[PDB]
Amino acid sequence: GEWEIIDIGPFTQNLGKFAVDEENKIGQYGRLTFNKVIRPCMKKTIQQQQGYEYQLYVYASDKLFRADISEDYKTRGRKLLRFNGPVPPP
Amino acid sequence: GEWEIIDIGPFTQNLGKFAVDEENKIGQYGRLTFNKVIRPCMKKTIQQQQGYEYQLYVYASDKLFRADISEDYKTRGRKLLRFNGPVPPP
Repeated sequence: GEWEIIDIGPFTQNLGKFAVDEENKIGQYGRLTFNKVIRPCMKKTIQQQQGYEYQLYVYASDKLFRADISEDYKTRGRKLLRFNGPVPPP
Repeated sequence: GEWEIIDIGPFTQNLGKFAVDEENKIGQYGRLTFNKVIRPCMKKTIQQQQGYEYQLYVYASDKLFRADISEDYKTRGRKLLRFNGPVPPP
Protein backbone atom coordinates (compact mmCIF):
# COMPACT_ATOMS: atom_id res chain seq x y z
CA GLY A 1 0.00 0.00 0.00
CA GLU A 2 1.18 3.47 0.95
CA TRP A 3 4.93 4.03 1.29
CA GLU A 4 6.50 6.64 3.55
CA ILE A 5 10.00 7.85 4.40
CA ILE A 6 10.41 7.96 8.18
CA ASP A 7 12.83 10.19 10.05
CA ILE A 8 16.12 8.80 11.36
CA GLY A 9 15.78 9.01 15.13
CA PRO A 10 15.89 6.93 18.31
CA PHE A 11 12.87 4.87 17.22
CA THR A 12 14.47 3.87 13.91
CA GLN A 13 17.76 3.25 15.72
CA ASN A 14 16.02 0.87 18.12
CA LEU A 15 14.53 -0.94 15.12
CA GLY A 16 18.02 -1.57 13.77
CA LYS A 17 19.18 -2.87 17.14
CA PHE A 18 16.05 -5.04 17.27
CA ALA A 19 16.74 -6.51 13.83
CA VAL A 20 20.43 -7.20 14.48
CA ASP A 21 19.64 -8.82 17.83
CA GLU A 22 16.94 -10.98 16.24
CA GLU A 23 19.37 -11.91 13.46
CA ASN A 24 22.02 -13.01 15.97
CA LYS A 25 19.50 -15.49 17.37
CA ILE A 26 19.44 -17.16 13.95
CA GLY A 27 23.22 -17.03 13.57
CA GLN A 28 23.23 -16.91 9.76
CA TYR A 29 25.89 -14.17 9.73
CA GLY A 30 27.48 -15.12 13.05
CA ARG A 31 27.51 -12.59 15.89
CA LEU A 32 27.04 -9.09 14.48
CA THR A 33 27.35 -5.81 16.38
CA PHE A 34 24.84 -3.08 15.58
CA ASN A 35 26.37 0.14 14.24
CA LYS A 36 23.61 2.50 13.04
CA VAL A 37 20.59 2.89 10.77
CA ILE A 38 21.09 5.14 7.75
CA ARG A 39 18.83 6.77 5.18
CA PRO A 40 16.67 5.95 3.49
CA CYS A 41 14.32 4.30 6.01
CA MET A 42 11.00 3.22 4.50
CA LYS A 43 7.67 2.49 6.20
CA LYS A 44 5.14 0.57 4.09
CA THR A 45 1.53 0.30 5.24
CA ILE A 46 -0.05 -3.16 5.16
CA GLN A 47 -3.76 -3.29 4.34
CA GLN A 48 -5.76 -6.18 5.78
CA GLN A 49 -7.73 -8.58 3.60
CA GLN A 50 -9.60 -11.68 4.77
CA GLY A 51 -10.57 -14.22 2.13
CA TYR A 52 -9.19 -16.89 -0.17
CA GLU A 53 -6.88 -17.10 -3.18
CA TYR A 54 -7.66 -19.76 -5.79
CA GLN A 55 -4.57 -20.95 -7.70
CA LEU A 56 -5.61 -22.89 -10.79
CA TYR A 57 -4.13 -24.64 -13.82
CA VAL A 58 -6.30 -23.48 -16.72
CA TYR A 59 -6.30 -24.59 -20.36
CA ALA A 60 -6.81 -21.62 -22.70
CA SER A 61 -6.45 -21.82 -26.48
CA ASP A 62 -5.19 -25.39 -25.97
CA LYS A 63 -2.34 -24.11 -23.77
CA LEU A 64 -1.76 -24.58 -20.05
CA PHE A 65 -1.54 -21.40 -17.96
CA ARG A 66 -1.20 -20.58 -14.27
CA ALA A 67 -3.85 -18.18 -12.95
CA ASP A 68 -4.28 -16.70 -9.47
CA ILE A 69 -7.67 -15.30 -8.42
CA SER A 70 -8.39 -13.46 -5.17
CA GLU A 71 -11.78 -13.43 -3.47
CA ASP A 72 -12.92 -11.31 -0.54
CA TYR A 73 -14.51 -13.12 2.39
CA LYS A 74 -17.43 -10.83 3.24
CA THR A 75 -18.12 -9.53 -0.28
CA ARG A 76 -17.16 -12.63 -2.34
CA GLY A 77 -15.91 -10.32 -5.09
CA ARG A 78 -12.97 -11.70 -7.06
CA LYS A 79 -10.01 -10.23 -8.93
CA LEU A 80 -7.45 -11.75 -11.28
CA LEU A 81 -4.02 -11.24 -9.72
CA ARG A 82 -1.76 -13.12 -12.15
CA PHE A 83 -1.92 -15.03 -15.43
CA ASN A 84 1.26 -16.71 -16.70
CA GLY A 85 2.17 -19.44 -19.15
CA PRO A 86 2.40 -21.62 -20.96
CA VAL A 87 3.54 -23.85 -18.08
CA PRO A 88 4.27 -27.60 -18.15
CA PRO A 89 1.58 -29.96 -16.84
CA PRO A 90 1.92 -30.59 -13.07
CA GLY B 1 -1.67 -19.13 5.47
CA GLU B 2 -3.80 -22.27 5.31
CA TRP B 3 -3.89 -24.43 2.18
CA GLU B 4 -6.54 -26.77 0.81
CA ILE B 5 -7.21 -28.53 -2.50
CA ILE B 6 -10.63 -28.10 -4.10
CA ASP B 7 -12.28 -30.17 -6.80
CA ILE B 8 -12.65 -29.15 -10.45
CA GLY B 9 -16.43 -28.92 -10.19
CA PRO B 10 -18.75 -26.28 -11.64
CA PHE B 11 -17.41 -23.67 -9.21
CA THR B 12 -13.81 -24.38 -10.20
CA GLN B 13 -14.63 -24.31 -13.92
CA ASN B 14 -16.42 -20.97 -13.49
CA LEU B 15 -13.19 -19.51 -12.10
CA GLY B 16 -11.45 -20.57 -15.31
CA LYS B 17 -13.81 -18.50 -17.46
CA PHE B 18 -13.44 -15.51 -15.14
CA ALA B 19 -9.65 -15.81 -15.41
CA VAL B 20 -9.62 -16.20 -19.20
CA ASP B 21 -12.20 -13.42 -19.55
CA GLU B 22 -10.03 -11.08 -17.47
CA GLU B 23 -6.75 -11.84 -19.25
CA ASN B 24 -8.48 -11.15 -22.57
CA LYS B 25 -9.34 -7.69 -21.23
CA ILE B 26 -5.60 -7.22 -20.76
CA GLY B 27 -4.79 -9.14 -23.97
CA GLN B 28 -1.16 -10.04 -23.21
CA TYR B 29 -1.59 -13.50 -24.76
CA GLY B 30 -4.01 -12.56 -27.54
CA ARG B 31 -7.71 -13.47 -27.52
CA LEU B 32 -7.78 -16.60 -25.37
CA THR B 33 -10.49 -19.26 -25.49
CA PHE B 34 -11.24 -21.03 -22.22
CA ASN B 35 -11.02 -24.83 -22.37
CA LYS B 36 -11.03 -26.34 -18.86
CA VAL B 37 -9.42 -26.34 -15.43
CA ILE B 38 -7.45 -29.43 -14.41
CA ARG B 39 -6.14 -30.81 -11.14
CA PRO B 40 -4.83 -29.73 -8.84
CA CYS B 41 -6.85 -26.65 -7.86
CA MET B 42 -5.48 -25.08 -4.68
CA LYS B 43 -7.29 -22.68 -2.33
CA LYS B 44 -5.17 -20.54 0.01
CA THR B 45 -6.99 -18.82 2.87
CA ILE B 46 -5.84 -15.21 3.29
CA GLN B 47 -6.11 -13.93 6.87
CA GLN B 48 -6.26 -10.17 7.27
CA GLN B 49 -3.23 -8.25 8.55
CA GLN B 50 -3.33 -4.63 9.75
CA GLY B 51 0.02 -3.01 10.43
CA TYR B 52 3.23 -1.64 8.96
CA GLU B 53 6.54 -2.88 7.58
CA TYR B 54 9.89 -1.16 8.16
CA GLN B 55 12.57 -1.56 5.48
CA LEU B 56 15.90 -0.42 6.91
CA TYR B 57 19.52 -0.07 5.83
CA VAL B 58 21.41 -1.30 8.90
CA TYR B 59 25.18 -1.11 9.44
CA ALA B 60 26.24 -4.20 11.40
CA SER B 61 29.89 -5.04 12.04
CA ASP B 62 30.71 -2.25 9.56
CA LYS B 63 28.78 -4.02 6.77
CA LEU B 64 25.60 -2.79 5.10
CA PHE B 65 22.52 -5.00 5.52
CA ARG B 66 18.86 -4.71 4.53
CA ALA B 67 16.32 -5.67 7.20
CA ASP B 68 12.52 -5.78 7.08
CA ILE B 69 10.52 -5.38 10.30
CA SER B 70 6.80 -6.03 10.70
CA GLU B 71 4.58 -4.28 13.24
CA ASP B 72 1.01 -5.28 14.04
CA TYR B 73 -1.43 -2.39 14.36
CA LYS B 74 -3.71 -3.76 17.09
CA THR B 75 -0.92 -5.32 19.19
CA ARG B 76 2.14 -3.32 18.01
CA GLY B 77 4.24 -6.48 18.19
CA ARG B 78 7.14 -6.61 15.75
CA LYS B 79 9.00 -9.39 13.95
CA LEU B 80 12.13 -9.59 11.82
CA LEU B 81 10.88 -10.83 8.44
CA ARG B 82 14.09 -10.73 6.37
CA PHE B 83 17.77 -9.94 6.98
CA ASN B 84 20.07 -10.06 3.95
CA GLY B 85 23.34 -8.54 2.82
CA PRO B 86 25.81 -7.07 2.58
CA VAL B 87 24.22 -4.66 0.08
CA PRO B 88 25.73 -1.57 -1.60
CA PRO B 89 24.88 1.87 -0.20
CA PRO B 90 21.67 3.29 -1.75
